[PDB]
Amino acid sequence: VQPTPADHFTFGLWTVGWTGADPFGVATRKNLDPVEAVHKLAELGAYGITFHDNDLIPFDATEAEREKILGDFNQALKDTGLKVPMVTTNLFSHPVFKDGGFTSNDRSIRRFALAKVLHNIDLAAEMGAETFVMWGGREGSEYDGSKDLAAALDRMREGVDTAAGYIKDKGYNLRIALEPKPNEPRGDIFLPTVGHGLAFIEQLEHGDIVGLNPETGHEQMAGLNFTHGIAQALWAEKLFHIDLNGQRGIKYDQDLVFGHGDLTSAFFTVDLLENGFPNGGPKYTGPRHFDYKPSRTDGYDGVWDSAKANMSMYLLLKERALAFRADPEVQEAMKTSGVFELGETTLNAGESAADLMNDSASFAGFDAEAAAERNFAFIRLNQLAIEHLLGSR
Amino acid sequence: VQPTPADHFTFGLWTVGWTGADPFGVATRKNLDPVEAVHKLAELGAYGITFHDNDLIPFDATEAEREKILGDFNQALKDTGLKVPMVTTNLFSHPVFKDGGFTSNDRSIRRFALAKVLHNIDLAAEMGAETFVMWGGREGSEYDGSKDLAAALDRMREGVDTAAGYIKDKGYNLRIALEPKPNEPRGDIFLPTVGHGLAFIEQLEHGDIVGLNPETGHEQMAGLNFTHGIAQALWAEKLFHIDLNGQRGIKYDQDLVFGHGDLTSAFFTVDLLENGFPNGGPKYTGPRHFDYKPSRTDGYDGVWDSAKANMSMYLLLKERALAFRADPEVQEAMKTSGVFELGETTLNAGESAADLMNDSASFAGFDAEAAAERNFAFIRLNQLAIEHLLGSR
Amino acid sequence: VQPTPADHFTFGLWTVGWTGADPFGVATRKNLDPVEAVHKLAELGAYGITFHDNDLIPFDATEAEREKILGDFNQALKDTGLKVPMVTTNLFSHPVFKDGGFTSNDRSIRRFALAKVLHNIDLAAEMGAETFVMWGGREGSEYDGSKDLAAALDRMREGVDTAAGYIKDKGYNLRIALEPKPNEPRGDIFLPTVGHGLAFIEQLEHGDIVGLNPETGHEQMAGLNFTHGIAQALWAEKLFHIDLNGQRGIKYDQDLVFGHGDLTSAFFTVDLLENGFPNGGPKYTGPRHFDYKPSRTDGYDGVWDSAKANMSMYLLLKERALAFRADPEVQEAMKTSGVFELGETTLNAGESAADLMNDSASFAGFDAEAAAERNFAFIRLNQLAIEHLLGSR
Amino acid sequence: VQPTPADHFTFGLWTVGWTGADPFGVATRKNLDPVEAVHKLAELGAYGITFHDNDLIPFDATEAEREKILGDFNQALKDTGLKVPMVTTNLFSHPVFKDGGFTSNDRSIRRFALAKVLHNIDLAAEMGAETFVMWGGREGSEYDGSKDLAAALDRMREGVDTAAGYIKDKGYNLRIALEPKPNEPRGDIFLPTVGHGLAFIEQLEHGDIVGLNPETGHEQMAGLNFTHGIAQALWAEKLFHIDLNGQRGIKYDQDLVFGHGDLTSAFFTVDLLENGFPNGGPKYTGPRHFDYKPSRTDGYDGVWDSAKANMSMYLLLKERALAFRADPEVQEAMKTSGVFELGETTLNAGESAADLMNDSASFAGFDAEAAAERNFAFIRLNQLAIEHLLGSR
Ligand SMILES: O=C(O)[C@H](O)[C@@H](O)[C@H](O)[C@H](O)CO
Ligand SMILES: O=C(O)[C@H](O)[C@@H](O)[C@H](O)[C@H](O)CO
Ligand SMILES: O=C(O)[C@H](O)[C@@H](O)[C@H](O)[C@H](O)CO
Ligand SMILES: O=C(O)[C@H](O)[C@@H](O)[C@H](O)[C@H](O)CO
Ligand SMILES: [Mn+2]
Ligand SMILES: [Mn+2]
Ligand SMILES: [Mn+2]
Ligand SMILES: [Mn+2]
Ligand SMILES: [Mn+2]
Ligand SMILES: [Mn+2]
Ligand SMILES: [Mn+2]
Ligand SMILES: [Mn+2]
Repeated sequence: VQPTPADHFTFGLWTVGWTGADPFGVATRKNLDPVEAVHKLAELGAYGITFHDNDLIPFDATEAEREKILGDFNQALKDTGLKVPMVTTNLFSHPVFKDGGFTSNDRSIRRFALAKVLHNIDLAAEMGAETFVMWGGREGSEYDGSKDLAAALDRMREGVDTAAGYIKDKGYNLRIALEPKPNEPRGDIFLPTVGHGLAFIEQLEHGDIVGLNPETGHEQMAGLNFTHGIAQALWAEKLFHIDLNGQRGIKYDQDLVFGHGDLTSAFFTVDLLENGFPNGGPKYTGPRHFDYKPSRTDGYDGVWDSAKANMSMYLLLKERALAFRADPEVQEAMKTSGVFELGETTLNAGESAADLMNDSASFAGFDAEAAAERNFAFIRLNQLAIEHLLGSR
Repeated sequence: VQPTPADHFTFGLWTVGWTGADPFGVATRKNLDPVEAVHKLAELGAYGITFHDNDLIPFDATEAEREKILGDFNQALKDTGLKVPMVTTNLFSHPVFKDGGFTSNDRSIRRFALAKVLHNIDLAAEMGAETFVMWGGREGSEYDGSKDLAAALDRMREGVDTAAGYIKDKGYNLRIALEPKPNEPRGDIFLPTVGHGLAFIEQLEHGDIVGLNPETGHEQMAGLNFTHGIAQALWAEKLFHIDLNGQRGIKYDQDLVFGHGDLTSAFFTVDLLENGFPNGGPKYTGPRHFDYKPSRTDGYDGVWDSAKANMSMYLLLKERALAFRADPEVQEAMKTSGVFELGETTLNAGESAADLMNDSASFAGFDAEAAAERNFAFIRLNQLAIEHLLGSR
Repeated sequence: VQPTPADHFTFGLWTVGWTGADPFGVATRKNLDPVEAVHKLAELGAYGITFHDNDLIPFDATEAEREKILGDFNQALKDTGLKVPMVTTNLFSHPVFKDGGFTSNDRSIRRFALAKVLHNIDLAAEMGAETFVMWGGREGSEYDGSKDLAAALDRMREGVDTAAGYIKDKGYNLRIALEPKPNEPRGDIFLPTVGHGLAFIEQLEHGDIVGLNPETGHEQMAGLNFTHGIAQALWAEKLFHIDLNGQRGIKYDQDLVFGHGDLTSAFFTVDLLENGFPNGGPKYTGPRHFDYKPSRTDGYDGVWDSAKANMSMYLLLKERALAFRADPEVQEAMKTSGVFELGETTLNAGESAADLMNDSASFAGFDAEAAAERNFAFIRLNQLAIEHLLGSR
Repeated sequence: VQPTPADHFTFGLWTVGWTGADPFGVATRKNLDPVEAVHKLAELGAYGITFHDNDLIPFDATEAEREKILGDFNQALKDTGLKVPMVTTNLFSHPVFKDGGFTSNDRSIRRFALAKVLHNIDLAAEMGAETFVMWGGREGSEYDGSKDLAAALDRMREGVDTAAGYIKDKGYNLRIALEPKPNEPRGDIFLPTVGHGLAFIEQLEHGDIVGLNPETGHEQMAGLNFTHGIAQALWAEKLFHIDLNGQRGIKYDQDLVFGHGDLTSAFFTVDLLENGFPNGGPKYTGPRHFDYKPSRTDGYDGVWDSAKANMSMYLLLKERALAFRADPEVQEAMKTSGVFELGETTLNAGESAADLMNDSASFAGFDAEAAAERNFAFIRLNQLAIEHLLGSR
């Protein structure tokens, strides 16, 4: 292992700072000081730290307290060299956000959420963040008639497009990244998966600077294939940031360390981030952000153990995935299975729809029964990936 | 109840024609003749019938057999007055489609699937169908390294855009509707949910004539809110057709009658189709297609019972949903909950992002603690919908 | 439908007292005085109230304080007539319980947990409770090597049999009801479904006074049929108590009002509680207790509304379920479908295994193809159930 | 890793013989001769073979035919040395079984089903099988009013105890293993998880020779922890047989190769089969049987590859799991985390309930806040497990 700043491992302040309060209990750990957080993270090899406004500045802080807090925060960063690649806003914890921020049924709450976002964009720019994340955790319902579903999407669009136009207007060097989640805390959250968030961006006025922030556990809560979903985000040129962690099944958001959930899927997620596609195409080159929470049963030694473990897991997987694609038995297994063949266009250069209809050999004279005998050998190809993952090859 | 042709209830030939073979067993019923199917459906009050190419014409039929089959098929339609509003292609049952049609790793299978589609578009136009459905049931994988994920999306786009351009080229009065499904028969299917299919259409060249065909059970297999998902399809002006049925949970595709799954959700799905949105907006005005399968434990009297039951359920729900929105106690409950308030824009006419930042009353001077006391009364609003559904109000 | 004490509607103090704090936010409501809870519940028609030791008496309460609180609560009960049918222990909120109470890895903690339970049994006995519920919420793990799994079950048995032995020794009229939950707060909880609960009971020294307390949402969190699960509990004569609420899918514990989740499943649970089994069998006669949470979006008028909605939902489903079984049309459908034939023993009186194998009629000359023609008509029977539920009959 | 008969790897004839037909398509492979299956499995290192009556002898086979087939199969076994450790009955493919075998609503069908089982017990006894498996796949319903649920369990008990009584009367060395499945082919299956299976067993007249046959994918279809479920079965001494395969989430039964689904859960099941419980306890000693299906995409080279992959996966996980527990670092972590402390009884020898309540140290003066400071370090122990699994240690 041994991580270093060129690995681009970023951690949020609320991950290691998570004190243990869940739905059935109180915090099991003492609050973590943010200057301490910076120092410890930089000592482990992180490249940067991210935060929610209220993670650093209390909802209630006076103007004087904000500047005291920020001064110490900026010095620590200076002292350590940590960057601040992403900033986000808390629009879910205070009781006023109980029906949402942007899609709140109450118009005056909608304005208060939008103004909270606009000011946070100014702090984002001041920190040097390149990405502004939006997780609409209270946007949704428990009951289907609680909302006008079309109106709720117009209210999401107005917030996002107002914030985008403000970036554009001030010339900040920022992009917005929406973060999908199917449920929790709302029974149903608007833009529940990667797909829904991607579709939504194409209806915006300022869509050009809006992309996604997929999170491993979140798509797994709908039982979806995380690698498939980020592949589609990537393919669309919309993969602006990523949140890595672990989930074991369809249940509450667990936020385990990356690799302590669905292991095989974590492997293939690292193969796509690191290696990209077999035939060539787009590559994700942003930071590798860890959005997890250290288990409440463990003390502060577990908090720092857990932060090291995110980084170890990703470097271990990376290693096995570089060996796997490099392996000449794998390259030949891939060629047998048609992996490279999928990269050839279906139509010949210049062929038209009529052309192919009239080509006797692709339809009228085609031997469907003989084409069906092909052994794709997908099981053998899967067996080679796992043996590479078990460090057996 | 009593359905009639202006209700626009359509049924596929494979629904009532489904003989009972599942994964653990053989058919429990005798094949159903398609001319018989037409006659029985028209006697029950259906408006039209849909089919998959191989539902009517065997994979193997000679040219002479196709014309014999079609002649009897067109006469029956003539004799009864049934329309053929949608046509689809089978790209999943024959062994050649074991890795897909359009995204098959084998290039020669990809061409054979595209040519099967092109010819089926010609038959679609000849029948008077307005919608051409695409369900990519074998497009996917069991193993994550079986495919180049970016290449698979380029191969889906080439098929869909070739077929779209062919419609455009021939001037057919047809639209393509993609049908999402998360898994089954593939471990992971490409375009698994409504969101993924919507996003995918915005990357097409001929996107303008491509929309969706959501199916109740399919989004429920990812645990998603069906009403939320069709609302987003509707909002985007992409809801071209719909498949109605029932699913009880995350498991194999059940295809129960509409209303024999998640009942409350079926109610709200009928409220959106029939009533549209509380504040006004788009409306779905196409056919109400039933994609279900009569339970294998029941005989042919159950097949026709089951077909009547789809229609009864939808008319019963429609009735309760018209009474519910008409109810002045509901209208007032809605007004209390902020349902109409969500329709007001957040920003005042002419207000800019800077304006709102500088409005002291929406941020600096806002009383967050007092705005948080609002009783949204969503529980009471839900209680009134259910009492309307139980026929208690 | 107006509930009367006769109905046996019970509520926990923690249900209407839930303040609204979840994993992503703070409480939206002020604390509820217990005296008020009791008077309010008495005015809505409740039969009784239930609590957890610490819902009433704080963890750190001095003796003078405990005494005061108890005097206020017993006063309230005397004034209103409410019964206290069940009492339970909080073995999950204090940080000491982060790895469980009975199955904590630390033995000193296991001893405290058990001491905490014994004292609470004393109190339960003084309040006149007939049921003692155990919900082991922190018993389990996030990771598979965290526990010696055979030892976790011995530890569980030790605590549960010590509690049972103490009851018996003291002569208290109390029975223990175990409550399953598959996950949350722990990634995996021991004794996760009704089945595991019932199995464990059979390995107990004192299993005769140990039974189950199934909760609607908890079985639905694993996707199981709640009506099937309570029928196995009844069939084993082990249905001691029941917790009713609603759950809309596989996700975090929603604790919605009973009937506000899966509606048809609620219909059929009410039928089973009220009508018993179609061929006869045991019947459940305890409290109809609701363990739900008033959505956090709602203010105090919402709290009493939701409390009320639980009892109306139940009464409304009861009216329909009684009508359903009293309908002649329904009885005829049940007979046709073989619902009373299931009650006839397969063998003849004094017919042995050998006698049957040798009966030629049942095996060797049985006409399987003819027997397979039966039209069970399950679809039509389900249609009739739903038409009774929608009150269209 | 090369399997030897010593390993006890068993395979069903139906596993490598699966032809590829699913609900959406026809078979992609030709039928497998049983003689060949036996010789092929013998050359890969299998210990034994298993079958369903009709996998071998067709439903309609004449006596001369049955005799031939049996002569060919016994020849093969004599030639290769394969054992036949388990035999089962097909009570699900023929249309007669559309509502179940033992719990069919039709009594004539219940009698046939039971006759079919008795005859198969005879055969199982002649083949030298030690285990008789029952998988009640059609036992259940799609709709909640289809069954009298108490009567369904009496019917189940009647069949299972008749089969058990017959074994005992005939003096056969056979034990019955019940196999749970939550859904598919039926919407809801009776005895859906290990827990329900174990519970039912305790109501049986002859439960002493009746145990369980859990299948990896089946418990994962309800989202349960397979390793936790088999540990309860072991703890009750009721783990008679096991079926290994892989499942990637809550969906249709995938029947993937063991290790090709949830990898860490497979690691920890292998640890439990091989290392037993950390503090000691019962150990499983039967066959390691694989009930999977070679993906239908793959031709016959894929079939033998997949058969082989099952035994390599298992051997590879075994090597890692043995190394994991033998590591000193791991043993130290286990001790710290309190894995051996769980094995110490909570009470002291001859310490009663009263003695404990009165012990001041355990209750009244227990320092809960100090006890809560323990760092269980479960994260670090899980990290060590995964590093042994990836072979980076
Ligand atoms: O605990 C929290 O603060 C949230 O879970 C976040 O981690 C969100 O998932 C989102 O990434 C940023 O708001
Ligand atoms: O059984 C089938 O023929 C399929 O399940 C269809 O019903 C698809 O869902 C799709 O709508 C049309 O191909
Ligand atoms: O909210 C709570 O305090 C708990 O969730 C309980 O309600 C459990 O569900 C159990 O029924 C009683 O401990
Ligand atoms: O494919 C099959 O024939 C069945 O699914 C079986 O394999 C069951 O899973 C059970 O283990 C044996 O009846
Ligand atoms: Mn998360
Ligand atoms: Mn996140
Ligand atoms: Mn379907
Ligand atoms: Mn469909
Ligand atoms: Mn609950
Ligand atoms: Mn409960
Ligand atoms: Mn299986
Ligand atoms: Mn099996």
